[PDB]
Amino acid sequence: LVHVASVEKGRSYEDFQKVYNAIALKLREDDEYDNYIGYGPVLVRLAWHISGTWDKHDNTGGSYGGTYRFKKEFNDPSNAGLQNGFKFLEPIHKEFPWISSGDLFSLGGVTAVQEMQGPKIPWRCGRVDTPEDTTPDNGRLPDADKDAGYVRTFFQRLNMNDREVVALMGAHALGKTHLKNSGYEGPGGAANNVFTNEFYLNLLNEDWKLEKNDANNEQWDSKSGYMMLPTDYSLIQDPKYLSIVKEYANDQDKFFKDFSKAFEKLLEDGITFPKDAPSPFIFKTLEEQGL
Ligand code: HEM
Repeated sequence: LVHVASVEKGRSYEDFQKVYNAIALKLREDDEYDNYIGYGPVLVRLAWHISGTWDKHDNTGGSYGGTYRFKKEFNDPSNAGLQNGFKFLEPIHKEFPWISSGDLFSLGGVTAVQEMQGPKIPWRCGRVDTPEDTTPDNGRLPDADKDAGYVRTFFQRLNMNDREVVALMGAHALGKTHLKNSGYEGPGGAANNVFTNEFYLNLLNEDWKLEKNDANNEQWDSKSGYMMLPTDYSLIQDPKYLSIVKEYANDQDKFFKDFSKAFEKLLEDGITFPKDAPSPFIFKTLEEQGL
């Protein structure tokens, strides 16, 4: 498979900035979702899940085809809870019916990060909706009950190295696990709808205790009311992952620079950009626009 990016016919930067502004105005407005966390964290989990299906060996999966719209992907056990993010984006797709699905699902993750005060993520348009039979089978997304070796090996399929896995994992400062979606319960920090390096500071400064939860799964819990998944706690058990955690715990700007680069790479894997294609767009936030 090759997947060539094709710009939506006749669309330029200003059209995409209007789709970004529509997502971001609706984030401001529907602030009550999930105990006033708001939809920003489930929107960056939807952009990572429609991208995380990619396989570097045969070029299948990834964000290009927008195949989450199909039942098989939508109903994947690992995607439980993402229907909430889908339902959010749906009025915005009726309002801009020209944007492809993979372009809308991935821009939602870009808008969410930047509106939650995170780094600017460059975004490229050009994903094309592909047919129902291009939809990846369930099972390509990661398990949480595992160790640092599993993590390294899993992310190699999407060819992410150590620095990219640890930067990418910092998004677990956001939102929370929900027992009915994943068998895990609780948040990773206090500021869970603002993008900061808090996940690394909690992982290095809290007194974590291993406990089973009401679903019979293990997680690392702290006195403060936070939790860490096994795969999260892995990052301090591995010597290589541990120096990087320390680095970001001490430098939020390095974390932001590295998260920006890795998350754009995750969103573009499996896609070929012709050099006639437009350069990546840097979208202004509502605040930068006075809106
Ligand atoms: C080995 C890797 C990963 C595993 C096992 C994993 C697993 C999970 C699990 C079990 C949840 C809770 C789902 C729920 O109950 O609603 C979760 C939530 C979340 N994940 Fe991950 N994750 C991984 C990687 C990532 C990456 C790379 C990103 C983003 C770049 C990410 C972003 C999020 C976000 C933002 C949430 C919170 C969503 C919400 O509040 O509803 N995760 N993850």
